[PDB]
Amino acid sequence: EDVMKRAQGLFKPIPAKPPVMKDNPASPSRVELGRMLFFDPRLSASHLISCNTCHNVGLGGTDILETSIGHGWQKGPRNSPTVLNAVYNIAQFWDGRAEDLAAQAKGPVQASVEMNNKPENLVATLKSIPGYPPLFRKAFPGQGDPVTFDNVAKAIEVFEATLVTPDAPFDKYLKGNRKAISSTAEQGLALFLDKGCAACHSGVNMGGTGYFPFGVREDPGPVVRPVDDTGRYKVTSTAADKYVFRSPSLRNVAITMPYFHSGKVWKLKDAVKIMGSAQLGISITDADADKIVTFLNTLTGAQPKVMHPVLPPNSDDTPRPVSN
Amino acid sequence: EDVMKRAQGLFKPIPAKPPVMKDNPASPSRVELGRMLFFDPRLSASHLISCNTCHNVGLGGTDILETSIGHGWQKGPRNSPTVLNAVYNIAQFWDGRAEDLAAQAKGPVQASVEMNNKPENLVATLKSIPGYPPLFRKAFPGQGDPVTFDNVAKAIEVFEATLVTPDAPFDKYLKGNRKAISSTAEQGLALFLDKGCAACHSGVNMGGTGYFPFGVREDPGPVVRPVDDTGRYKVTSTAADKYVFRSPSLRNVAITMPYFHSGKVWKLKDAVKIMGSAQLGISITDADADKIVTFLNTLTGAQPKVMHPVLPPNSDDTPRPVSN
Ligand code: HEC
Ligand code: HEC
Ligand code: HEC
Ligand code: HEC
Ligand SMILES: [Ca+2]
Ligand SMILES: [Ca+2]
Repeated sequence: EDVMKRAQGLFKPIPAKPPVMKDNPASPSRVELGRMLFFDPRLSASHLISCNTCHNVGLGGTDILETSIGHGWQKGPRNSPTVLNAVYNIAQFWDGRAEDLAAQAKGPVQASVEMNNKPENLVATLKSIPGYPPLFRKAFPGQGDPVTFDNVAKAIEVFEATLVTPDAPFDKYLKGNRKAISSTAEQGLALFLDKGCAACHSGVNMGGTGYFPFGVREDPGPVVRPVDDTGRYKVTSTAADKYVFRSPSLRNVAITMPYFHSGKVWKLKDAVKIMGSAQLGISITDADADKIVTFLNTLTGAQPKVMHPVLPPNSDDTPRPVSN
Repeated sequence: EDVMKRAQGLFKPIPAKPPVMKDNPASPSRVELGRMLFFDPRLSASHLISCNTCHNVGLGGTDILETSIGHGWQKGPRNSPTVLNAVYNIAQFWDGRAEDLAAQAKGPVQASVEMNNKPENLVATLKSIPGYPPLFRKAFPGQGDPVTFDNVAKAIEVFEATLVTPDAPFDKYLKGNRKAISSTAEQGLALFLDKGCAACHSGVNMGGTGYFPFGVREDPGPVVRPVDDTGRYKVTSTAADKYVFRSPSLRNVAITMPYFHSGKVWKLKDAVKIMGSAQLGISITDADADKIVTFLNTLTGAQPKVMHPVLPPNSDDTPRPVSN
């Protein structure tokens, strides 16, 4: 009431309807093409890794590993964040280095430790699969050559735009139903507010809104915060950016373990205590941390129900997989 | 007419309704659990490989690689055959070493170059995921401890039993519609019959019915037939079994390239010519091989439309992934 209203002041429920991307209108055809591409492992050089591998729609849009493993079984430096609701973040990646989903999508396609593919190889492959060119024409009509690395990224973005998780019990709560979360969950909300967590995890996505040092008050240590990953410093070369990362969206945080960009903290409860100490210079008690987790559990929304695409088959001209 | 009737004499259309497994009744709950397990990468030690990785429902129930790659990016000796209709084969694997789908399923789970998992680790993991035990109870009621390696295999088998591809244009043809395949496809059928191919690829599954040398008339060479893979000889130790493999089902063969147990022949047309020479001591002409491919294309059925499961999340007690 006091606390319901305070909450309504800082957060917003996820909308039912996908957001509108600029310079990228959705249409059943464009959305459908992006779904196909999201699950097509032929976007990787090896023909074995899809977006779904590291952002599994079945497992909260993530891979439940410390750090993602891709081409050659190589591990990356970072935990894979969820694609769910990612559309409502202000920029993409832990260091915000991509401005939106379309710019983001080009990254994993070319990264040597993810899909390890090159644009020319991907385009050659897509044009050699006879069912794809017609789908790119329905998706991108009035273009003489619709099969381009840019249109892949565009198709994927409007598909991701549909990957939202409305109707979490907390969104029902924000919409005026007090009974939608438990007493305990409400007390966890009150702790979350009073302790200062919403400074950095607020708005429609409970996070995703800005960049902050990981360690405002204490260094979280060389395991939780690998000294080599200076976050936004590698993007801007600005000293003030060292160890600065985007605050994540806490939506669906209960099912996207492990936690932090390093993926080294498996227990959400430990994540809560580390936030208290590292960001706010406090020791949150065990009881208190438990109440905040209970609150954080009500941020899990309805998971998208995604039909696995039936992908168009190779032709004989399809490029060969590349595994080395 | 002459040829439609000859065909009706040797082949049967895939039934609409999944077959009944013995000692394994289907039920919405058991089927549903097996679907979840099929797409759950936590059946592998690394938490990254599911059945769907190497038998992708989007790509004809296969992985479109020469030979499958699994744990540690290790390649196996064999091409991954389709799970689609596999239920109608007389035994499972290229060498028939598993008698049915339930016995088959235990193989990839433990194989070091596939999922590389052990039964005790898999069971511990499944029991530690709070949403799984209730699902095993709905699937296997009246069992004090339903979460067992055997029940995983059972659930998966009744799910695979639903993964059938009815209504291929050839099945419409066999059902009395002459117009259901093209003139050319009918001439390819007539070549397939006259040349002797149905000796080994007949019945409801166009194959899957028995064991034959790969090289009845000529050695196909050390690339198409790696000299180290003696097929059924490694299962029976019987000399007469050397280089004997099960005939595959040719259903959906146009979308499950590459071909043979070695996965070394990418073009179905080359596969046809190699069958002619290796199995029947003939040189099938280019024109003739083209007509047979056209026929083989009408063996592609309606692909299952499979919802990607929303999998139950880990708890904090869930075993850690193992990547090494
Ligand atoms: C196929 C083209 C895709 C798509 C559409 C996305 N991914 Fe990934 N992803 C991976 C890792 C480790 C990260 C974090 C990297 C970092 O911050 O430096 C990402 C990040 C993303 C995002 C950003 C989401 C956010 O909230 O910041 C998005 C939208 C995204 N991915 C979508 C790991 C991998 C892989 C592992 C090997 C693979 C494959 C992909 N991603 C592929 C794709
Ligand atoms: C108040 C006590 C809280 C609570 C309960 C949480 N936070 Fe934060 N948070 C911030 C940043 C930049 C990050 C990313 C840091 C990194 O990994 O490099 C986080 C991360 C989290 C998580 C993990 C979520 C995940 O997907 O991994 C959680 C559960 C979390 N936070 C909860 C930024 C800030 C702040 C800005 C200065 C403040 C204040 C807080 N967080 C406080 C809290
Ligand atoms: C997850 C538990 C599964 C399930 C249900 C199946 N698979 Fe595989 N599979 C792979 C390879 C290379 C083969 C051929 C191996 C050989 O013959 O020696 C298989 C075989 C099968 C079959 C047999 C089908 C037939 O017609 O003979 C079936 C039913 C089957 N699989 C189902 C490759 C892999 C993997 C690659 C790394 C993974 C993972 C799996 N399989 C996992 C599973
Ligand atoms: C008559 C000319 C044909 C045609 C068109 C095909 N076949 Fe056969 N076939 C047999 C066996 C044991 C195998 C497996 C061999 C191995 O890989 O070790 C095959 C394989 C095929 C394929 C490839 C299908 C695939 O999924 O990889 C194709 C397209 C094919 N055949 C077509 C057994 C026999 C026979 C038994 C002695 C005879 C006769 C034929 N095949 C003849 C033909
Ligand atoms: Ca995570
Ligand atoms: Ca094959």
